[PDB]
Amino acid sequence: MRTRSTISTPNGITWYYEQEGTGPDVVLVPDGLGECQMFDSSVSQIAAQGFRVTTFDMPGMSRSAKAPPETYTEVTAQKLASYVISVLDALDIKHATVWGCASGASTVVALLLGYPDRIRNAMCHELPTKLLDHLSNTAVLEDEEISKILANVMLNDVSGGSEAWQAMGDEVHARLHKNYPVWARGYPRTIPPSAPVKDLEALRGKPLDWTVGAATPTESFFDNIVTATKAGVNIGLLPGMHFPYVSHPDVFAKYVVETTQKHL
Amino acid sequence: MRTRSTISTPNGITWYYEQEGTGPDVVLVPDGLGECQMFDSSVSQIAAQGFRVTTFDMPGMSRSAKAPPETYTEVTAQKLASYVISVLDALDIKHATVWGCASGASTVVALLLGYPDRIRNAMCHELPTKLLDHLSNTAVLEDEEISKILANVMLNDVSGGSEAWQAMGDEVHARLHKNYPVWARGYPRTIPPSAPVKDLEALRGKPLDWTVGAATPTESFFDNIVTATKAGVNIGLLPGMHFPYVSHPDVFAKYVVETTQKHL
Ligand SMILES: C[C@H]1CCC[C@H](O)CCC/C=C/c2cc(O)cc(O)c2C(=O)O1
Ligand SMILES: C[C@H]1CCC[C@H](O)CCC/C=C/c2cc(O)cc(O)c2C(=O)O1
Repeated sequence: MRTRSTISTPNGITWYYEQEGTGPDVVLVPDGLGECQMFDSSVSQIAAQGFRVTTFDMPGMSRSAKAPPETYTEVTAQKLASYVISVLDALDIKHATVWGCASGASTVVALLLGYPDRIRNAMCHELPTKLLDHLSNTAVLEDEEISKILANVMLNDVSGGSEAWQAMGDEVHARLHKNYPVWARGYPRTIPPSAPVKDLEALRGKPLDWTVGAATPTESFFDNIVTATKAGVNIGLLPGMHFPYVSHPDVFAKYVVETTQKHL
Repeated sequence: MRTRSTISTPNGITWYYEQEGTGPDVVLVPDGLGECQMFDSSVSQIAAQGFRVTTFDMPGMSRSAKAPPETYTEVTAQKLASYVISVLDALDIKHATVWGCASGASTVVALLLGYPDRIRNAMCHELPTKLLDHLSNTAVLEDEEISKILANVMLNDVSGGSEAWQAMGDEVHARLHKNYPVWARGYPRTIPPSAPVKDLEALRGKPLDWTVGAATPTESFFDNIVTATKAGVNIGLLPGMHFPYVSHPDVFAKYVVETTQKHL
């Protein structure tokens, strides 16, 4: 039985969250678009090994839109990590395995470095380190135009699995539509300079497992592979591209349970 | 004026070779398909910055087909390296910068390690280190069936630049047609286990500059990035995928001259 509910933290945010299972805590942090329906299948799968899976829409996005604008403007890994630690406190999750991709990747590594006693271990996927003008220049377009462009970027380039993407259904895509603009204005300019990955030595030794999409063009996260390898951090691949939990749930959920298990 | 000619070495091979310019020697080693017409524009471009550019069809391929079958069966970075040293001796090129992609990549690093006094510096691009069953399974499969399949792999997947690929013209494609089978039977099984990169400490400090295609799926040479990074070897990207000298001559030639100049 999945809990589907809301909970409020004292930084102004009213979070939509979901939760399934009994066991050590695994937390699935969404990517930029902040939409936790993307995890729905994997939540059940991971929970059926013995875990309590929690996930949530991110502040300003989908059903967690009731939040103050500092929460979704000029966003940074550090800020997102603050927010995630606040919803974790509210749900009395003391010790969590965490996953996160893209801005979620940034967020979990910043969790891992900033709050070592709270994070059993962290899985980051395709952590953004470089600015990226095609994305960034959409911020100053009108809402709606942005939605047309970003919707299309997600669909054709970057799911790694376009059928699966579309199959999320009309509701989810209606929520994403409203999300694109807030993301375009809040994330692409400011997330990458915040990357907590410039201090190689702080990564060394940490319980961190880093991945990239197998199908993703080598240029997109070449830097993740260089950085991880210099820092001794475990790195490898998942199938697809930027959303392994949409395109390849079964392998995604396997990878999460299997990696969590290593750090118990 | 380009020299277009042949020369014979005492290991049975009659090489077709080309050469343009005066200066330090830069040698362009073809990829598996062994066909040096692919360099034609770059040969001129590199030569005009003051170098003597040599290139050649590889043994058993295109216009260097008069060669004994041990030169194109059960091929191997070490073998290919001896062959290229032999055509270098015949042409009295005493010191060369070398470039190579794919099996050429394997060949140039074996040159660099085996013959340090002959190699000013080496540029390797997408070095094969894994077996690869879709390729390998073509070996047992009719000369002309293999040419259909491999011609189509090259066209659609892996030029990185399909218009440029086709524009090489019918002549070169007729030569390639005959080449695909020889390659399929001689290269994919045996080149990768010969990869001279399993000794990281031999790479360290050497004048080696390694690249991968920006557009190439991350999985294809993820390992090249790990290895280079562990060995302190210079690594980065060129545009396109597996043939940057077909798809992006101007930036290829720029990369070759600029890199040669660093070691010059
Ligand atoms: C939403 C997700 C979309 C990935 C597909 C993107 O369209 C493909 C480009 C990858 C960019 C990811 C990204 C960059 C950035 O600076 C900040 C971000 O929050 C993200 C990110 O979360 O990208
Ligand atoms: C011919 C060239 C282009 C084919 C790229 C292929 O379409 C992409 C596969 C990349 C590796 C190719 C390759 C593997 C190998 O074991 C030996 C080789 O000589 C090659 C190689 O030369 O690939």
